[PDB]
Amino acid sequence: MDPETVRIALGLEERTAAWLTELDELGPPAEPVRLPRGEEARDLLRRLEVPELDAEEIVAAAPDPDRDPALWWLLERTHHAIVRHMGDHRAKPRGGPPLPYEGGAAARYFHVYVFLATVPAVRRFHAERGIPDEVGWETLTQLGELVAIHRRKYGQGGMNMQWWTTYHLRGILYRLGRLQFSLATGKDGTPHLGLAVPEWGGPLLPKAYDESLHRARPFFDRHFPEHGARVAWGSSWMLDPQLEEYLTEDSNIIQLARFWTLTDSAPEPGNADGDSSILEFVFRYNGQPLDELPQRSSLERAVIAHLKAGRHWHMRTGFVKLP
Ligand SMILES: CCCCCCCCCC(=O)SCCNC(=O)CCNC(=O)[C@H](O)C(C)(C)COP(=O)(O)OP(=O)(O)OC[C@H]1O[C@@H](n2cnc3c(N)ncnc32)[C@H](O)[C@@H]1OP(=O)(O)O
Repeated sequence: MDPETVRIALGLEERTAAWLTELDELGPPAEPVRLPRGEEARDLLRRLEVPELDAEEIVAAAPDPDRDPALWWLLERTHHAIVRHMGDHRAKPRGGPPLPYEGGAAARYFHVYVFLATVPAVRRFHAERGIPDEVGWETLTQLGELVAIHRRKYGQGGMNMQWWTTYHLRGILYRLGRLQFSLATGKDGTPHLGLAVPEWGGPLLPKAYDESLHRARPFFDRHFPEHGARVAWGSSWMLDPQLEEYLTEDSNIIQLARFWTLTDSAPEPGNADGDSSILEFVFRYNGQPLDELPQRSSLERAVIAHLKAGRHWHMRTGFVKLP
């Protein structure tokens, strides 16, 4: 197939042409793409904590190279475009575009098939790096979380956070308890660990947070000794000191943010670039009228009150030294 024919068949916008040309030149992977099917697929989906409803739909809709040639062409090359950067955190996280939902369940779940086809490659990388199986699996379970999030956010099955799953699938991100850590480098090339907080797993309890922080250096120094990070960095809505106006002392965010050293400038009050982040993480916002959003928690109340007041939320950046 030719990349223009693929683009047109799948309903992809003209701006995706450059990506598809790149994928055309890259070509099919040396290891042919294999999707698990039937109970094999159900077993893997369940290991990845994908909800039963979604898993059943994913297995039912799995595409076929003969009936779905354009989608299959893209599946092979998208998988290839990820595994070519296995272990490489310097590569940008390019998972490819979302497919228009006019292509049905195969299109909606496209990046889930990408993830399933890539599990064997990343598990091999985990083994080569000596990563314990339980860490490898715990890391990959965010697929189920992100599937679940799609359904909450939009109302039908899907997974449109494929940019983020490139980290898991390249073996550059690991969940070590409540927190995730990714191999990362600053602009001057200095190694650090990027810290992230997956939604599933309950509140960010101080004891769970501290336990994750204690695991970070031992884990990376054992399996990625060439990296040598001494610091964790984070950029997040939850590092915004404005939260202190609204959250109480019993808030986990308030207690733990006090350990962080913020390194960006106090943002301009009128800068609205951080509103979308907090609305995504608190509400999985999809453009609904602000006063239709729930108001059951202190944070839900805070986000809306602050925005109603004409004020803005800002992503802030900081670090903590690794124990
Ligand atoms: C702060 C130290 C760490 C700094 C790390 C910065 C780098 C992080 C880079 C990233 O990963 S940005 C994305 C971060 N991840 C998310 O936002 C995932 C979705 N969010 C969550 O699941 C929770 O917000 C989280 C587990 C992170 C924290 O929940 P907690 O319950 O521990 O937070 P906290 O104790 O401060 O909550 C105060 C109140 O807000 C409520 N709340 C917290 N998160 C909420 C939420 N996401 N949606 C609705 N309510 C929420 C919480 O229930 C409680 O309600 P009440 O006061 O009414 O009892």
